[PDB]
Order: sequence, then structure tokens, then C-alpha cells
Amino acid sequence: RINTVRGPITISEVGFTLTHEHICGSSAGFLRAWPEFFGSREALVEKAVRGLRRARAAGVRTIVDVSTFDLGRDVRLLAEVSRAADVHIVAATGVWLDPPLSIRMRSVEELTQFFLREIQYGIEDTGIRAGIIKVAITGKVTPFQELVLRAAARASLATGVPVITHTAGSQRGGEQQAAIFESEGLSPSRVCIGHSDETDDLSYLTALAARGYLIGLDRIPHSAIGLEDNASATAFMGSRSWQTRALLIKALIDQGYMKQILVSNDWLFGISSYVTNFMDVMDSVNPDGMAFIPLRVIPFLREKGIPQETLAGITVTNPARFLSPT
Amino acid sequence: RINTVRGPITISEVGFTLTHEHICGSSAGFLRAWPEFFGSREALVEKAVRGLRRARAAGVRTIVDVSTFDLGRDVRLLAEVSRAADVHIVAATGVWLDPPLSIRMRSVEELTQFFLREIQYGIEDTGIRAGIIKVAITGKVTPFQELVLRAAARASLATGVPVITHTAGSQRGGEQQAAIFESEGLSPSRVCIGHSDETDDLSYLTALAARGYLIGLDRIPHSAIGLEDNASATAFMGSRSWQTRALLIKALIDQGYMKQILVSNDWLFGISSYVTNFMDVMDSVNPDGMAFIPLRVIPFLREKGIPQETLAGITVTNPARFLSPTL
Ligand SMILES: CCCCCCP(=O)(O)Oc1ccc2ccccc2c1
Ligand SMILES: [Zn+2]
Ligand SMILES: [Zn+2]
Ligand SMILES: [Zn+2]
Ligand SMILES: [Zn+2]
Ligand SMILES: [Zn+2]
Ligand SMILES: [Zn+2]
Repeated sequence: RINTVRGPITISEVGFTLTHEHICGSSAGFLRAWPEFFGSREALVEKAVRGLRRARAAGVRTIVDVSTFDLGRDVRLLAEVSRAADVHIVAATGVWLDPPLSIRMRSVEELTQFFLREIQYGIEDTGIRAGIIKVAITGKVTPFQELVLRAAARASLATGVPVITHTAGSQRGGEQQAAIFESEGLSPSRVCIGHSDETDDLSYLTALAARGYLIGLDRIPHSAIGLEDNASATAFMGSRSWQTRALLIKALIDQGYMKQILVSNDWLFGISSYVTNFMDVMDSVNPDGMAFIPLRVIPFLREKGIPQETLAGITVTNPARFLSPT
Repeated sequence: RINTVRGPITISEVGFTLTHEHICGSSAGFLRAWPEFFGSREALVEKAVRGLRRARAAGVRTIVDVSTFDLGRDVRLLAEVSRAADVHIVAATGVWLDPPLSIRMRSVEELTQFFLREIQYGIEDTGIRAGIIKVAITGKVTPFQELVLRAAARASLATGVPVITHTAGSQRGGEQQAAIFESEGLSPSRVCIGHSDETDDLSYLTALAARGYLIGLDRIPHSAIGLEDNASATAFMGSRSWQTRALLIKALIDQGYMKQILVSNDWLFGISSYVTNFMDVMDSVNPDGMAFIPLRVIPFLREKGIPQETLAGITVTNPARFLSPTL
């Protein structure tokens, strides 16, 4: 069974899953301290519920919200939105790229215990347990990021819960992360190397897939094309089209890797961790939001000749195998 | 009136005040996400209540908790401990040295609104309103720190609440905070230059006091050494003696500046933003906690011949003048 913000669900109940999404990109405590940054908590809930309900109408049954403590994960927000939209949400533990001092001063043993608290006991006082561990690196893994990766591996070996990563920007960091994970004895089948659609290097992707890693092509809608005059947009969403991103799904299917592929939008309903009103720029590129994958990518891949069955395998079977604890 | 975590109090209720303290040094959301770091929330509350009751029995009536959002301020913790200890606590807005992205991406105008929300409306959902604005800088003030200082000046000018600031990693640089604050039209009498006991340069402190700034000699018990192993202990407390620090209080008095002096401990009852078990290092060097000022420093100054009336001016009158909102 998989833990969600509404409690445990069976695999059969998971259904069509977007495995890399967020309700709100933020910082720890920030939504509680300054909800009016989002116009109000109530407005952000309403936006999230309308968006998830549109995704649900397009067939989405589950999302995995990969926001960690330091991305401002608010598990009560997740719970409210999950229940109102009636879509399963899996919450996350782990450490993203903006740890505060109380996180970044911690040893590997301490970080392991924090992730275990979140998976085993619950998040804060809520009893809501994490279903995935999210980690991130920049460039070359920093000493602190290596501690986070080792703690993630150890928490996953203890609980069976999977790890999702990424490397900041379009740097291809999977091989360095995979080295660390394997040094801890973590099976590749527990690890998704995320934001892998940021690169065209198919040799890099195929080799990771061939080792049994899951490949997150999780950014598909993010494109700054047409937004060339917005330098903040280009830095966040890149210059590659969504079709270019989507064709990596095809390329990996064609190389025999369909079982290793996880697809998502990396969308959200509010963001405070970047420039002000960035959500508006995002919303203007992808008015579909989280429904982008079912509504637009899926038919795109069918049209390129991929079998509905192979698409169902990527969007249903792969996420269930990935999320079910081992 | 002055806002506290229990509501508004009158000037005459403020009493002997420690103007630079913390209940817990932490990070935003951390005490809620990992209270077992502190052994438990229940354990942190008990320790804080005992420590504030000790300070109270030593004559303390009010503390100012200068912890900002990014220092992990939990106003519900402050309200709980203030009630159980019967010591008023004034809470803070502002930005310390660990702003997360959602803060460090903000403009001066946005930060001004955030500080105004916490002063005028309340902190989080609690209705508890900040009574001071805390800001911090390093080195040569960074561009982001300059934004924070100007937003603080604008929030103070709109509400009358004062500003407490310091320069981390050096023993001067109040001159940087002063130039920026004055460029915004802020009166120096609304500003305390904190951690001023870290320097031995008295001409520097006297020149700020002559301009009307208040001088925080607020780190007095952090002098302590004897721990020559720890890079941690020294890189944070340092190598001087507390007496030498306390003598800066007498030095400013002798220069005619008694009205400009605020004294405190910069203590806390939990700390997660540095090395694990740093709290135990701090408690071993200063087992008096927040009672160190009234139990050690005040009698030391008395024995150096400072009169009662002067010591009451520093500990009672100056903090009430500082904290009372004055536009
Ligand atoms: C800066 C705050 C955004 C919060 C979203 C967290 P994310 O890391 O999963 O989203 C991003 C945000 C920007 C990215 C830029 C290049 C490559 C991948 C990127 C992923
Ligand atoms: Zn990411
Ligand atoms: Zn992502
Ligand atoms: Zn993401
Ligand atoms: Zn300080
Ligand atoms: Zn201080
Ligand atoms: Zn302090």
C-alpha cells in the first residue's frame, strides 16, 4: 500500500499518476506567514482545487507532490486540496536546494532520522506520512548534498519508499547520484532520476534506463519559446519545445525502455520561491496546467504511433511499481 | 502601549527588560517539522518556562525575542512560555541571516509589506503583532541586506516600532546601517545597533551614541572561553572576558551616554541553526541563562560604583522609551 495525504491506498487505486508535481513551490513556513503573497490561502486552495479537478476530468487519479520541507510543503494544504478535488496526493520528505541552517548543519545520521520520522510517523503533527523522498543536487554534488543522498538511500532501504532526484539546470547529474546511491546498496529500481527531459543526450538517458533507474521526463510543458524577452522565464522553463521534450518519451520506448519511463508536468498552483507573479508567466505558457500530460502529450504520442497500451503502461503501471514500497 | 505575545501592555507594565533575547534559535517551520531535535516541544517549553521564571525571580519583567521568521520564530511557543512564566515577551518581524528563497527573492516594497503585515495585522493566523523589527548584515552590507534595511526603515516610519540591527562577522559596521537608515529618514532614536559589545573600539561606539543611536551591549555572557578545542564555541562566543564587555557599559555611562545603552544576554533555550548540542556548550559556559544580566552584570557595575538610579535608567527607562511606538 502507498501512503497519501488521505491515508493508505492500494495499488489498484493509484491509477493514472503524475509522479512529479507540486501544489505550491514555496519555502518552509512561508504560506503560513504571508498567505497574502498568493492573494490568500483561500484563493490558492480554490486555484489548486480547480486545477486538479480539470486534471481529474482528463483522467488523472494521483499526483506525487515532490515538495520537501524546504520547498515549503504544507501537508495540510495538500490534504485540503486532495479531498476537495478528490485526487490522491503522495507527499514527500527529503531536501531540495534551499535548506535552512537547521537542515544544512545536520549530519547524515540526523538527516536519515528526519526522513524516517516523515515516512514512519508523519509530517509535523498531522500523522500524514511521506510516500517518496525528494533530493536535489547542483552541478557537482556538494558535500552537504552527498549527505542528503546517502540519508535518502538509507531511509529508502529501511522503509521501501522510493527516491526522486534532480540536478539543478540541465546538467546531467544522474551518473554522479547513481554512484552515491549504489555505494549505499540502494537498488536502481527505487530511484527516479528527475528533470531528465532537460537534456537531449539519449546516450546518457538510455544507459541509466538500462541500469534499471526510472527516468523522469517530468517537465514536458515548460517552454519559454515566445517568451524570449523574459529572461526569468528562459532560465526557469528552457528554450526547448514541449514536443522535443515529449519525443524523448518516444525515443526511450523505441530503445526498449518503456518500463523505465515516468512522465509529468512539474506544474504548481502558486510559487513564491522565484520571481514575483511567475505563476502568471507559467499559466500563460500552459493554460492546461497538470492536465497537459493527458490532454496533449498522450495524443501526441498516440499520433506518433505509440500503442495505447504502452502509454497506459507508462502512466499507470510504471508509477505504481515505483511508488509501492519494497 | 507596546504589543506582546499576550496583547498590548502599557509602558508602566514593561518593567526591567532584556531587549535582545530568543526563546529558540531555529529556522522557519523547523520546530513544527522536527520537534524531537529539541527532545520534544514539551521539553523545550519546560526548559524555557524554567529559564524565564529564573529571570523573573531576578527582577526581569519583559524580554524582547528578536527571532525573525527565518530564525524560526514560533509565536505560539512564545505565547505559551510567556503565559506560564508571567514574563512579557515582545515578538519580532524582519529578516536575519538565513532568508529562504521566498524572502530573498523579494523587492524592498514586498519586504516592507511583509513587515507591515506582522506589525499591523499579526503573525501567521495568531493576531499576535510584532513590536520590533530585526535586521542583520554582514561585512560590507550586501545588496539584499540593504533592501532589508530600507524595508525596515519604511516599516518603522509607518508604525513607530523600533529597529534592532547588527553586523555579523566583524566588530564595526554600524556606520553602514546608520547611513542607509538615515537616507530613508529614520531617526537614530528608533535604532539599536546590536552586538556592539563585540568590539573594544570605544571611540566608534561613542560616535554612534552621540548621533542618538542606541547601543546594544547584548552579548555579554558570550565572551566565554576555556573551550580551546571547539572551533565552534569560539567562532560563535569568542575569546574575551564578560567583565571586559560589561565595562563598555560603564565606559559609555562615563561619557555621558547612559540614555543610549541597552543591555541583554542574547540567550536562548534551544538552538538548531548551529552544531548539534551547541545548546549544551552555551549552558555550560553560562548556567545563569537569561538571569546572567541581573545576577552578574548588574552587581558588577554596582561594585564599580554605578548608582542604582543609573542602572534602573538602563534596564527600565531606556527599553520603555525604545519600545514604545514613536512615529
Ligand atoms: C525556484 C523555485 C521553483 C520551485 C520548483 C522546484 P523544481 O526544482 O522541481 O522546479 C524547477 C525549477 C526550475 C528549473 C530549471 C532548470 C531545470 C529544472 C528546474 C526545475
Ligand atoms: Zn526540480
Ligand atoms: Zn521538478
Ligand atoms: Zn519539481
Ligand atoms: Zn545576532
Ligand atoms: Zn543578537
Ligand atoms: Zn540574537
